Amino acid sequence: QRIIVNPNEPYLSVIKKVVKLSIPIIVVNLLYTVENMISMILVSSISPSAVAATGFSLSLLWFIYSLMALSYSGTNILIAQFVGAKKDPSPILINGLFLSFLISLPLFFYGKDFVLFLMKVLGASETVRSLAKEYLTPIFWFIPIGFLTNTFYGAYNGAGDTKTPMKVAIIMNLTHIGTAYTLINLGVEGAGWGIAISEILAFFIYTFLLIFFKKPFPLHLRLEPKLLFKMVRLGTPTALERAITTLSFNVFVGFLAKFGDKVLAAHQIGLRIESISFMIGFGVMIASTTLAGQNYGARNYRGMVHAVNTSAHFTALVMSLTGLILILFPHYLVYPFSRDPEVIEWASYYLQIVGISQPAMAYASIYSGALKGMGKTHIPLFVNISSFWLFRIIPSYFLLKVIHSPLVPWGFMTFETAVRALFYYTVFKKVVGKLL
Amino acid sequence: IIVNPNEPYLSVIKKVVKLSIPIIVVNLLYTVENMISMILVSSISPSAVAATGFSLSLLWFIYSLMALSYSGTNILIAQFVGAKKDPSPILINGLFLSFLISLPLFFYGKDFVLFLMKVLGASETVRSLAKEYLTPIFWFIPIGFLTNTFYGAYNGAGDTKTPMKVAIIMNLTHIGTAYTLINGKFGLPKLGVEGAGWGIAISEILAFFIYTFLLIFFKKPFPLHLRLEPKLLFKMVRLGTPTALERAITTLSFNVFVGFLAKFGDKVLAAHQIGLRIESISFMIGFGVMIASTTLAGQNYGARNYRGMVHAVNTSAHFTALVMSLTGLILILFPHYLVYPFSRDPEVIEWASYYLQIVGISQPAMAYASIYSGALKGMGKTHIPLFVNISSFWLFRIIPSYFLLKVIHSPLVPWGFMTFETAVRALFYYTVFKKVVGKLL
Repeated sequence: QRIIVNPNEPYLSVIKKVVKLSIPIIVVNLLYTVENMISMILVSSISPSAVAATGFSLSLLWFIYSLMALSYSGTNILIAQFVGAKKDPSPILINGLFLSFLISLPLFFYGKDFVLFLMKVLGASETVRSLAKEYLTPIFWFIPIGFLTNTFYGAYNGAGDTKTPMKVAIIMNLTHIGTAYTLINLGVEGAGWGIAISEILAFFIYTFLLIFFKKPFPLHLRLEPKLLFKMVRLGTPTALERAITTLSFNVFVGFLAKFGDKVLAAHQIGLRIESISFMIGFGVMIASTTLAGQNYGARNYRGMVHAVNTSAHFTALVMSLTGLILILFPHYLVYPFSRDPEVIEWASYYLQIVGISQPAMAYASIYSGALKGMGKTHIPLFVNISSFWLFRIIPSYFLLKVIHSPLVPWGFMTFETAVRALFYYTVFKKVVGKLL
Repeated sequence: IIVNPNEPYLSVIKKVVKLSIPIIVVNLLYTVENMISMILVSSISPSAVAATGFSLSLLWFIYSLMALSYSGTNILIAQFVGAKKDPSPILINGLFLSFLISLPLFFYGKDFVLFLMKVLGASETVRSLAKEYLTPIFWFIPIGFLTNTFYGAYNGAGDTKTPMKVAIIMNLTHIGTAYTLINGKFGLPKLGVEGAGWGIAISEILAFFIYTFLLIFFKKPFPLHLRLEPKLLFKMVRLGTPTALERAITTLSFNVFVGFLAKFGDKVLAAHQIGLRIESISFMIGFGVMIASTTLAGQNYGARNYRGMVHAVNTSAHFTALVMSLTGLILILFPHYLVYPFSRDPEVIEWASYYLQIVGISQPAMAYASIYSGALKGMGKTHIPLFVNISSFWLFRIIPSYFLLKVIHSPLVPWGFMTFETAVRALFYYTVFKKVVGKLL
């Protein structure tokens, strides 16, 4: 019944309430890694052309799944503020559910023919097109169901119940792995039905315990169609932030593409080791959005700032240990990917450089999440994109023309995540000041 | 620039044409400048016309980022002028913000010829011709964003005459520079399609200098003032973010609507472009009254004079709708006369006539959309035109046309669902605006 943080809550009591929100969210994202990694093992069982049709379609789903951030943010942030304000959050759910159902319609029928038409700028023949169509025919069949499940995740996370979406995720992963492995060995369509069936089951779940059980709230009868204007206004900066950043990664990765085909491999190898250390900060970002959102809606700003200050220092300590393990044991972490010793050379240089900025990378997530919970979704859009260019790409684009070294993009990457962190603890200090 | 709530009808619409007509002249000159630019490029080869016309349609998509700096500058200056506050921090921040967003386009923005151009069916020479045409254009994109922000600063302050004077200078410079370089007038070498690009680039560097010269030596729309306040960057970005997404998604949304008419041969697609240009000349009117409404509603909203703000937009709505009643009637009564400059196949005249006879009925409602989309922009609700002009588009234009065309094949189905959608969209606005006005009082 709403997790408020009192302004003098002991440090120990605050953190033990952050991990109760973060750990279930982290498990959902850790299972997402296993769900996709096992999916790669199931598609690489027949022809290698099915591996190419999947990896290029999954990355094409990354740019496409940015529309989910529109309905997620509007649902997750407004529910958190309402629950904190001791208010009925019933209209926000089925307005976001209705909102997610609408934005998914342009991807219905029309979105299906957008990837096949796009598969003519890489050399994709009629065979790669036909195979990639089998995999995406059931996926694009049931997109509104995937958009409705994503709104239930935001509704659960906003209300403070992140355990139950983890339970459904544990069922969703086994269902996807179970359905795919069974139907794959009958065409690559089986892996596509695993996504479709794991989404209908999660939705059939997310529909059953609404009508029959708890859910974030006991539903009711919505009477407020004017709230989706604020859900669209809230979700718009978050949807653009995730989309523009993914476009900015390809530009930054392009800086390392000029260094042969070994630095690109070493960058991806460190990226996987970075991703394991990234599931934490993203989970603590969503947990901070819930905590800051409910305390903001409760008008308990004294404790809202105390909760985010406590979780900022603690996660910085956790990432400090994470940064220490990365710097101390670089070669140990690359052994599963240790093919060429020269690749290990750049991989060890990468992890040691980015390991310095792991604590700073925690302040960005804890403050972005806090600011998103306060309804300031435009701030992470402005902060994460401005700094990404005039502090990463722009300094690297000029210094690479003189000082040719692949650790120039990696050095400016660590330097910028530390400047972005010092940017957040300033806006937040400013927003809190006017808040008091 | 302040309308009293009991002000006579004439006294408010006089101030409307004072703002709208200079913007209309700006918009009409750009439409006439585009026609003249095609003729200079058509003097080379039809391959150069394809490389130019394809790059321009991409520039329509690319130049959506200008809405980020324009909305932040145009809207906040209008409110600051109404609120009797110094608008200098908004101009210096808009110029700085427009210069920042233009940087990613300055580097990798040019490299879309070997991507978006080459993929969508560009010949072996159309790609190479579009390269040297966009090389000078993308050399001074930051200057293009700086000029555009000055247009928002002028329109926000209520001085739309001076940007018209610069636009008249900008068009003759562009046409003069292109005509001189396309064929080497003064014994100069013929630069080809590159000259068409230098006309755009040189016209921007001159329009920027004229604006800059007026800023320093004539204490301009407002004297630029020392103390900066980089803080409103967030407010300007938050205000410009929905508008930039609106124009960008609309272009991708508009291409979905043309696909419906692509399944009816090349004569319906030709009559659609014919009916578009004829109606687009009537589009530049509503765009000027929209920008004028953003200024008028924006300034009166900043002065806290709400009852007068509602009286000005209602009067502007009921006047533009009368103009679009005359404009719409000319489309109904004289179709073949407007299509005659483009009338080639007698069946193309037949399809273009049914288009103008359908969209001409939705011209008054089209005026209510612009006058209300602009009124809400000036109030700061830039998210409302985003949700209205997109949700109404799919729910009442694309999807109804998608279903009815699967059972009845006729070009009058998406055209009829057009007019029907741009009338249940104007009614979408007047409701929101009436609800937002009530809570504002």
